[PDB]
Amino acid sequence: SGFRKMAFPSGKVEGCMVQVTCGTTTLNGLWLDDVVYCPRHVICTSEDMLNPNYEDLLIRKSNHNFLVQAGNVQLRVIGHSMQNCVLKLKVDTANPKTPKYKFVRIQPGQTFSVLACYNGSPSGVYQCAMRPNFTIKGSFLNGSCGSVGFNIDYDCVSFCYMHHMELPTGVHAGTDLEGNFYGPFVDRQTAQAAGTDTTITVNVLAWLYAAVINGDRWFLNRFTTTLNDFNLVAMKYNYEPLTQDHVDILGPLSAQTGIAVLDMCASLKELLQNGMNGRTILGSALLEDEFTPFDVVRQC
Amino acid sequence: GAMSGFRKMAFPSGKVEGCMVQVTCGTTTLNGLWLDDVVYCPRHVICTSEDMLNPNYEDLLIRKSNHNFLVQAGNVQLRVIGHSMQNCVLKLKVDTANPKTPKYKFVRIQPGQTFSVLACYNGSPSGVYQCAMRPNFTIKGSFLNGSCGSVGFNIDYDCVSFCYMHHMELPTGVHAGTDLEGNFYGPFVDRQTAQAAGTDTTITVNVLAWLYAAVINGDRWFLNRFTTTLNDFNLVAMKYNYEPLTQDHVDILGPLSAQTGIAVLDMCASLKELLQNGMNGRTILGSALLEDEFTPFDVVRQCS
Ligand SMILES: NC(=O)c1ccnc(Cl)c1
Repeated sequence: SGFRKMAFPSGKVEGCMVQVTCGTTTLNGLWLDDVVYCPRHVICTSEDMLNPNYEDLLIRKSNHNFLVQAGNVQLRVIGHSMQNCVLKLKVDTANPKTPKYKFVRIQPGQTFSVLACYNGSPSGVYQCAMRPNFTIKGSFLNGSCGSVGFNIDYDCVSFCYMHHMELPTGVHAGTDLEGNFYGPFVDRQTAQAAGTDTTITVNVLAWLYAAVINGDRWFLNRFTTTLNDFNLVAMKYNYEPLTQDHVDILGPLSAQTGIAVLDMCASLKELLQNGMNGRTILGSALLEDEFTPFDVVRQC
Repeated sequence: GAMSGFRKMAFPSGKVEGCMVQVTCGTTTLNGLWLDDVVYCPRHVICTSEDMLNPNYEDLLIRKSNHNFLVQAGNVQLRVIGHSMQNCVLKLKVDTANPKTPKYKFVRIQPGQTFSVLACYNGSPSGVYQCAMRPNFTIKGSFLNGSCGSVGFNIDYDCVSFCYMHHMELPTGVHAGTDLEGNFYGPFVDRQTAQAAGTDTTITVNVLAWLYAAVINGDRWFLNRFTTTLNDFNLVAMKYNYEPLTQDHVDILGPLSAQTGIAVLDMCASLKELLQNGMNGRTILGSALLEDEFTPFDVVRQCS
C-alpha cells in the first residue's frame, strides 16, 4: 500500500508548551504572547472537584497560587481570568517562540494533530479526528490535561482543541481554546460516559476517493443511490448520516475522479452490506474514517 | 486502564524541522539534513534523469565543484566549501554551523524497530508519521512526490538518533533508503533499475508485545489456556506470513511475561488462535487490527 496518515510537524507548538501548577495539581499550559492557557480545573482541590464554583474559586486565588515553568525558567503570573472552561494566566514575559496562530472551532469528523504532553514537556504527536460523539480516541499515554490539537495552514497554527479529561473508555474530551466543550461533558469529577460512537461517513467516502486516485478500483460499481436510501442503510450500520453539505464537500473529488457522490455512495452501501469479500482497499481490510475530504486533496 | 484506546505517536518533530534544508544540483532538488557544518542528502541529487538507470557516482561527483551545489535554509543561501561521498550519502560541508543543531547520533536500526519520519518537500517539513522498518527492509511511506532526503529518527532525552534517510520509491509503492552513513537497508541500490521488495511479513515479536500490553490493561478476551513449542508456533506463523520467532525475541518479551504471569509460549498459542479465528469486528486496546509497529522496548517502558 501507499497512503499513510500524517500529523502536522509539531515544532511550532512545541515552542509554546509550559508547565502549570496550582497546589498539588500539575498539567500542561499553552504559552502564546504573554498569556498561558490551560484547563480551569487545575485550580480544584479534592473537596472542590465534586461540585466547584470555578469563577468564585478563581477570583479568590492570588496570582502566586499559580506556578508556571517554561523549561527551567519561571514565568511570573501577573493576572488571571476565566473564559468558559479555560484558565488564562497573564505572565510578565511574552513567548518569543509564539507562532502565527488563530483559535478556531472544528466540527465532528474534522481532523487535527495532537501534541501529547506531560508536565509541560512534549512527548509525541499523532493525527486524529473529532469523533461524532465529540470524543478523541487516545489513552492516558496519549497526553494529559492541557495538551492541544491544531492544524497548520501556510505558516499559521490553528489551535482547535485542548485536552481536559480522559474518559474510562480509552478516549479523551475537551474544549476549543475559548473554553467551549466539544460534546455534553462537564469538567468536574463525576460520572460521565461518551455516547455510542458512529463512523464518519463523509471521511470514509473521502478515503474511497483516495483509493480510486491510487488506482484501487475494484469496489466501484455501476449503481447510484438516493441520499435517503443510503442513509437508511448507513444508519443501520452505525454510520453517520450523510448531509447535503457533506455531498458538497465531496464535490471536488467527484469532478477530480469522475465518480459522483451518490455513485460512490452505492459502492459504500454494497461494502457495508456485503463486506470486502477478502479484498483490501489501499492495503487495508478496514475502512478508514479519519481522513477528511481536504486531507485527501492535500496529500493526493 | 493506561493503554486503553492507545494511539501510536510520532516523536515531536521540532528538533528535526530545524535541520531540514533544500539541496539543488542543476535541475534536481531534494531535501538535506543540516547538522553542525555538514548537509547530508542522497547522492542521486547529482544525477540527471538519464543517469538514474546506471549512474557512475564517482565519475559524476569528480565533475562537480562546491559551486555546483545550491543549499538553501529558508531564504538564506548556505555556502558549500566542501563535498565528499560516503556510500550512498553525499556530505556537503558548508561555511555555517547550524545554530539549531540538536544533540544527535547516527545509528543503524534493524527490521521491526520503529522510528518517526519527517516527510519534507523542497526542504519544507510537510508531515510526520510513525512507522517500523518492515522485515523486507522497506518502509510504508506517504503519497510522496519529491521527499528524497527526508529522514527517520528517534528522540531519547532530547538527543535525536537519526536512523533513516529516504532515497527511492519502489514500484510497489513502498520506500527504501539508507542509514546516515549511506548504507542501504535491504538489497536495494540508488539506481532506477528493476528492483522489487520481498514479500512483507508481520513483525511477530511486536504483535506479541502488543498483546501483552492489552493484558496489562485488562483486555483478555483472546487468551487461551494452551501453550506451544517454539517450533510449532513458527510452522503455523510462517503460513500466515508472520516472521519466525527466535529465542532472542523470547528473551526480549521476558519482562512482559513476568509482569503478566503469562509465559511467552502461552501468548504465542493465543496469537496462533487469533490467526486461526480472525478479529472480525473485535478490538484489542480499542484497535480492530493486530498492531505490529509498537515494539517491546516501548511497551515495557510505558507499562512499568
Ligand atoms: N494448528 C493451529 O494451532 C492453527 C493455528 C492457526 N490457524 C489454524 Cl487453522 C490452526
